Amino acid sequence: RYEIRWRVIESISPDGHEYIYVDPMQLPYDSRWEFPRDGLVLGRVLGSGAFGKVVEGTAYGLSRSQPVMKVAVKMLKPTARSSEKQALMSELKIMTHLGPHLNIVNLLGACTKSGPIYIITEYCFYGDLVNYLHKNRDSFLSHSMLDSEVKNLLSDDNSEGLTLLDLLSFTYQVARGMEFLASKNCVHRDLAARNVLLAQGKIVKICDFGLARDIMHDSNYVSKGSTFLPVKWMAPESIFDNLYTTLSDVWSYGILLWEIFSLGGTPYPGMMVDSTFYNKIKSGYRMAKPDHATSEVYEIMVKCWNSEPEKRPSFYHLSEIVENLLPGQYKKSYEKIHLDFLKSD
Repeated sequence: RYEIRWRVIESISPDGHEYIYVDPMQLPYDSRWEFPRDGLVLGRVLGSGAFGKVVEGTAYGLSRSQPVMKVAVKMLKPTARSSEKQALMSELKIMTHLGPHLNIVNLLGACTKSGPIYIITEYCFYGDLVNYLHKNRDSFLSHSMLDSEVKNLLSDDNSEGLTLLDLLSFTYQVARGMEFLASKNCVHRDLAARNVLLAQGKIVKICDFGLARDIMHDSNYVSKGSTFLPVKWMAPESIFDNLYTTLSDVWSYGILLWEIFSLGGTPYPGMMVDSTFYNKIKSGYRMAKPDHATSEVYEIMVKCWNSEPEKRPSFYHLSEIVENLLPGQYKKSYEKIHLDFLKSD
């Protein structure tokens, strides 16, 4: 029972109370992704889950830009239920269908022929945002101008105490990653700081890292109908009407920003998901401003949490809003890094 959460919308009825998602099994596997298994050496486990694991690795000759390249490798357990094996190929097909973006964990290649299915993806040095914000909590100082040279350092591996600028950078980058997925009509459905990784250069990449987690040991998921749901991140219409769209992704984005600007805090602190939680959300309960959010940032969270989905801002517009909260130089740096990424290989 392992499947990627992400869905791509193929059509909507004219009303439209009916979404049709692509069946990923119906998509093609471009065999040009295939990479020789002997070009790949596996190393330390990054995370292990109920159905498989993600492992650190080195790929030789996979990339022209980096002939010796650190990667992350997604794989199933040997027990390998067959439907699961298809699920993994489906994830592969979806990633090929979406194409690449700076701010997602990108597909780099696959081993699908003789042996267990491997998906080869970008490796993210700093791991997920939750743990990263935790580890750097004590070092956080608040203090936003290009002249300082603080702005130049942000999108680099240089070492300094965590700052509001960093938090805004993470915010901007998740918005650009989600603007990309939204432009492909891809609905994430599990957007949360745990599904945001941080890579070399402090580049945030959105992913689904569920394969590396045991859902049954994860308190952030609540059982429903034989499934477990990230309830504290879910829009009301997903909770009550089972409706998942880009607009419910925007709701999750607001929850994610709360995670960010509370330095890795758990949403709805001290509030367990139970009958009185659902009633409160339904009745319009929203979180108060986290300690390190500016007023402009909390205003963004509040907008994402509109009870009326169509009144929530688009990820394109969120990107613009956050861009104006950042120094002009930062957008300049991002553009250069965007271009370098696209030129890679």
